[PDB]
Formats: sequence, structure tokens, C-alpha cells
Amino acid sequence: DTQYILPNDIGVSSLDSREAFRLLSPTERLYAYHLSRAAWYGGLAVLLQTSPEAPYIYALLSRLFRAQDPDQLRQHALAEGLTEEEYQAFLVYAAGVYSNMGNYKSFGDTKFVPNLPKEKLERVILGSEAAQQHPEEVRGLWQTCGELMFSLEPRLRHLGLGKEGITTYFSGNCTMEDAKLAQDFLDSQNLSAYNTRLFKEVDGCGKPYYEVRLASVLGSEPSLDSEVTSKLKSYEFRGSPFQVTRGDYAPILQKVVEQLEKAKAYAANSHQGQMLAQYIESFTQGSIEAHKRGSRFWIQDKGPIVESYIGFIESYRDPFGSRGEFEGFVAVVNKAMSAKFERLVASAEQLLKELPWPPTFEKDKFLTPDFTSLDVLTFAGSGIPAGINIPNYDDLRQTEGFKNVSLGNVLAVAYATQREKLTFLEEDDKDLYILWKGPSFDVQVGLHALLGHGSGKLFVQDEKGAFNFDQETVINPETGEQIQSWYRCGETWDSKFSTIASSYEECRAESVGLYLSLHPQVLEIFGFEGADAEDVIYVNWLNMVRAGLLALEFYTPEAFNWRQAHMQARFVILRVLLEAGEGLVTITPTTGSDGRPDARVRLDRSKIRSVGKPALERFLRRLQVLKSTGDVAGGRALYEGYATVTDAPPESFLTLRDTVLLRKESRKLIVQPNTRLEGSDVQLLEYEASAAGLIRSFSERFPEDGPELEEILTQLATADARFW
Ligand SMILES: [Mg+2]
Ligand SMILES: [Zn+2]
Repeated sequence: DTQYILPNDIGVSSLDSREAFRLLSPTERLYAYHLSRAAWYGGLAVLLQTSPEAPYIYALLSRLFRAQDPDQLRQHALAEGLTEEEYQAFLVYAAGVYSNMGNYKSFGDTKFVPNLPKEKLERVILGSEAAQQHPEEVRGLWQTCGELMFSLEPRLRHLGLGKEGITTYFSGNCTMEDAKLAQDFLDSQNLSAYNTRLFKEVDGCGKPYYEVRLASVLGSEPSLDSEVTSKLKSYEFRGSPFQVTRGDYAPILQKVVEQLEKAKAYAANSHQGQMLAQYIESFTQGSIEAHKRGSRFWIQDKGPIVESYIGFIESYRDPFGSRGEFEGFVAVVNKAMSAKFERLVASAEQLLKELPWPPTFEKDKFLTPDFTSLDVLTFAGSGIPAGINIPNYDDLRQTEGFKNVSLGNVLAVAYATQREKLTFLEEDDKDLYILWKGPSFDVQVGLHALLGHGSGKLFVQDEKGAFNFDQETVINPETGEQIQSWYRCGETWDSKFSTIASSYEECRAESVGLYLSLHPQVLEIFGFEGADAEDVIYVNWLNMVRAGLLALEFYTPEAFNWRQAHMQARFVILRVLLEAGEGLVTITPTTGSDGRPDARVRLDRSKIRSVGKPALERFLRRLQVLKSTGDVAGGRALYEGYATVTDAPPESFLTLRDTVLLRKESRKLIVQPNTRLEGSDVQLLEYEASAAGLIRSFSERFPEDGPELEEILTQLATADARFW
């Protein structure tokens, strides 16, 4: 029962962005203001992309804390018979639903419910101030999402397709087969899935009618553009009728383009103004092509003061793994920290040569990638990462280039751990861990994006029998014969690997990071060159091994399914270094000070280069070979081979899993600042590092459209209620 529950004393931290914001000029602040607003508007779309009840839950809480702040509500809640412990349980839950934009954890895809009796919360909500101003709206909301807010039925606990899970990227009656069928339909029409959803309905006959709905401001009405309009029709695909519609998240996206236009007025240069014009095109029409062209302009704007990106980008939470979750961020460049990353780019092309795979599997042309350290002012969406490689359009990654980003002030929050909190470690390891995990993470994050995601060439064939590579000269180094597999027209990385695409690529990126972290030159770029360099390496690997063990929390044993892509990647890497044997990694079941079941992680420092590196190189070379040729069947057999969780000796993971769950530590919530505009001045509003502080950060997040946004999210959820 500890699962599906956010602990009262869950950690909360705020972002250090006060100083970064002060550096900006009066115009750049107006540029960052509207971009941030656009992001937060679009962030609400995640509610519709999470759970059926998430829009209702957000709207219900947004009405509560609008009338009564967390301290005003406290007096009311305690007067109704709730203990202070039970009230804090509600604040944490609300702060949870806010920081994830849904009642499911973005990192774990797990449902969480309030930690208090259902009837006690009913008394608080139905007896509140917002319930006496708009009783019709409040009581309605409570009768709609009341049971679902607390219901922990097995089918509701996790995100997923079929009867066994919950997802709003699809309808309730959808299964994996419907997703694969729809995917082939999209590849054949050359229509991207990044901003689409799939709905399978049935007529009075029982014959399933599939509907693909693109996300856009404009609806069924005709517009000027025809690149999307000429696709809005009915189809006949393998005996199954397909309909391509749009207008998804229309009122929300309408608010988004409003702020994108206003931001274009304060645009720095021409590229920033053209990319926003295309983003407006993509959100108004529903054109990923418009987004692709906008992203193309975005890569051209190198070293900007106010970096930004927005749209349906990442596909982690899509059960099939091709549909994008809406996000967007505004950040100020940290020219101080970014000095360490541009020297890495200076020798980046060099480091790509010492990678395990032959130079025929690397991008033929190496464009200089823009790598900058950023201080985040705003990151809308489900959660916040440490670093990002963008865009995810593979054709752009080998044409115009790409941008690497390390979030400076986000790493600052992560750089916080107590000695007793560190689990599955020996006492002598704890010291080196605390001392070096900070610098070691910068090492990993840098290689993860630049030389990890930023490397690798995909084999593509055009309409004619011509390839972007010489067919007669390229040899598969794992087979011996020439290449017999490639990406056809319209096929992308995600469309072919689907349900493991996200995990597979991060694992390839993670392994690259570990691999190239052994290079004394790379460490010199950050500045270590010595025994301190040796320690960073040991920590970078010990962290990886320990993460692999901790990853067992995000595995569901009954469905044989991984819920988090990055953690599945590290468990794979963990098993790769256990397959290598030679006493490199050992996991031993022990007993802690409290007497509860425990475990220990031991890693041999001297055998990292003699046993670890060659084992990782073999694994690293196989990954890229199967990615470039696009060999799914083999790619799956390899990755899902090491991603298999069984309690086979000597590790016995299923038994260790309970130990991990028993002693697990929830990740901390993050409070983000706000920007307010009075006359011509742009001020920065900061908040408390608390649950109540986080709630206040959202109550003042929409000053104008408070009541209106709650109205939009409500009716948008009401229309599609039939699907679930
Ligand atoms: Mg389902
Ligand atoms: Zn990554």
C-alpha cells in the first residue's frame, strides 16, 4: 500500500533561477515571459494525455486553492475532523497531481491516490469556499472523479494498452494490435504520429472504425493550407476504415499560439521569428512538417541568450512508443558552465572515431552540434530531465544537425543526498560517492547527449533502389556478409522498434557514456587529470551498477513489463556486466541495521578496464549494428534478452525487487518560479520548497484565465468520456 501513495515527508526543492533571470535585458524578459506562458498553457494538455479523470482532478483542485490558499483550507479541513497528518496528505497529493499534470507518476507510469479516507476529503471539498460560490460545478466534479481519485483496481494501477492498463493516447477497448495496425497506416500515408491519437469505435454492426485525430487549433472546417486538409478524409486500410481528423486540444492550443505570436514580437533574430511562425503553423493546422521546418530554423539559431523549445517531442509515456507528450521550456544560457561543454564539442568528432563500430556506421557528415548549459526558468509537462537531445526528427539529425542541452540548476537540486539515505552500498564506497557523484554526473550527461544520442547513422532507401550508403562496400561486422536490412520510405526509429525504441536508445546512449568516460582526455575537458579522474570513473560506474539494482522498482512482474525507459536501460547494462562475470559486479542479500532485508553492491575498480570495457564494447557494437540496419527481430531478441527479470542465480532479482520496494525512496518534487508583467516590467515570483509552496506556484500560474482554463479542460474531457 506504500506504492500508489506519495509520502507526506516527500522532498521538495525549488529552482535557482533568480540570478539567471536578472542577467536578461528588458526585451529578452518579455521574450521569456510569453514563451513561458505558452508552455504552461500547452502543459495542461498532458492532463488529457494522462488519465480520463486527470482533467477533472486538476480543475477541482484549481478551484479549491483559487478560493482558499493552503493555509485558509487548513483551518477549514481541521474544523471538519481531519488531523494535520491527513491534511498534509492532501497537499502532497495535489502537489503530486500538479507536478505530473495527472494522477500518474511521470517517472514510473504508476497511479497515486490521496493518503486519507475518501469521506473525509468529501467533507472538505463539498464544504469549501469554492463549493459555496459555484456549488453546481464543484459537486459535479466530485461525482465525476470522486471514485476514480481513490480507486486502486488492478486495471487502473499502471499505464498501458488493453484491459490491463490505462491510457488516453488510445480508447479503452484498444490493444497492442490496434496500435501496430494504425502505425503501418501512418507510415504508409507518411503522416507522423507525434501529435496524433487513436480512437477505435464500433457502429451498430460491431465493425471497428478507427479514427486518427491530429492535435490542432483548427477543426473539421477547411483552411488555407492543404498539406493537412488533403489528408483529412476517410480511408480503407486492410478491411478497416480509417478516419483522419484534427482539432484535438483546440481551445488549449489556441491559448498557446496567442502567446507564440506575442513572443514573436520580441524575437531576437530572424530564425527565432521564423521558427515561431512554423510552430504556430504546426499547432494551428496540425502539421508535423511545419514543426519539422520550425525545428530546422531552431537548430540554425546557435548560442542564444534565451533558449526554448515546444511541442509534441518525447514518446516515453505512449505505450506503443511513437505518440508524443506535450512539453516546452524556457531557459537562460549559462555561459559560465557551458565553457566545459564547447571544448567537448571541439574534440567531439575525434571521440566518435574511437567508438566500437566501424566508420561506415557513423554519420557521413559531422555537423558541429550546439552544446550549452542552461538555467531553466520554466519546464512545462510531466517532469524534468537532466539533459536533452533535440529534435527527435532523424532526417534533421543528419541534415541540419541537432542541439545538446544540460540543465544547470536542475542538476543543483539533484546534487542533494544524505549519507544514511544512500542504500545498497558499503561504508567505504559512500564517501567517494558523495564526493564525486556531482562531477561524475556532468561527465555522463555530456557524453550521453553529444556522443550518445548524437551519434549513429540510419540506413535509408528511397523510392528508387538507391541508398544513402554504398550497399556493395558496407559489411555487417557481426555477421560477415553484406547488409540485408534497412529503413524503408516513411519508416522511423520509433515506428519500427515501437515498444522498446525509447529504452533501447537510452541504453545505447548510457553505454556510450560509460564507455567514453574511461578516456583521460574527456576528463581533462572537465578538469580532473589524475587520481581524482580515477575516482570519478569509479563513481560513474558504481552509480550505474547501483541504478541497475534500484531499477527493479519500475518493473511489473505480472505483465513482464518495464515502466521507465531509462531504468530498464540501466538494468540491461547491469546484466551485461554480470554476464561478463570475472567478479566485476556482485549483488548480495544481507541484513540492515533495522533488521529488515537488505542488499549490497560491490564493484571491482581494477577490473573496470580489463573486464568491463571489452564486455561493454561487444554489447555497444551489437546495439548500433541492429539499430542502423533496423533489424527489429534481432534487436528485440538482444535487448529484451538482458531486460528479462528472473530470479536465476546468483543475483535472484525477483527476490531483490521486494527489498528495493521495501527500502525505496520517492523522487523529490520541484517548485518552478513564475513571471508576472506590470506595465513594462517583468518580475520573478519565487515560492517555498514545500508542498503548499508548490500548490501556490500553480494557483498564481494563470492569473487571467484561471476559471476559463478549468472550463476548457472540463469540456474537453467531457466530450471524449465515451472512450473510457
Ligand atoms: Mg487500456
Ligand atoms: Zn537520453
